[PDB]
Amino acid sequence: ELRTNPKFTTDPGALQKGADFIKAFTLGFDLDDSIALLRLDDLYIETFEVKDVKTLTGDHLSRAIGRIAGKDGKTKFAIENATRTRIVLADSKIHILGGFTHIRMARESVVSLILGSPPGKVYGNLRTVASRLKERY
RNA sequence: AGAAUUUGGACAAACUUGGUCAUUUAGAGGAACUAAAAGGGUUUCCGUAGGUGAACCUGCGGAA
Repeated sequence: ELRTNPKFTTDPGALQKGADFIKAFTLGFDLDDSIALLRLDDLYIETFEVKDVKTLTGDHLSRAIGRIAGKDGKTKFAIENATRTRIVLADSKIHILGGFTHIRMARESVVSLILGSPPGKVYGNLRTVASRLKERY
């Protein structure tokens, strides 16, 4: 429970930022990863399910979670580093933390992994988006 | 019962020898044909068995 103290609280948004902090820890993000929300003002969490992308069931759903994660989490590790985001893959529930354009690119990468795009095309696209994001022009 | 041994009649192994058939092979010539080679189950927890400072790790079964 969080409550605004009018005699002490001064920022009108503090309640929402504190609540958005608390949810990030709830969703599964590490604490130091959750502190970025309080510290920064342009970090957004993107949340969605595998079923939203495609109605997969049984082993088809399990393979989809595998394709997103990859062996030893390599594919998930690559997506977070290329897009400069933080991803929590809780079964079929995905939570992506980062900047707007950043999580927009991570979302496309995850969806392509769900829908079955070839691994090479995803990895190659991860190379390009990694560089293109950091460039001034 | 077998005889040693003898006369004569057939069966007949094996050997020498002149032929005639079939099969291999030796050199030496004659002549014909062909060939020839540089460059896809991660994260946080729960239960259990084992190890284990039951800290922690591994196997299995569950939840987000």
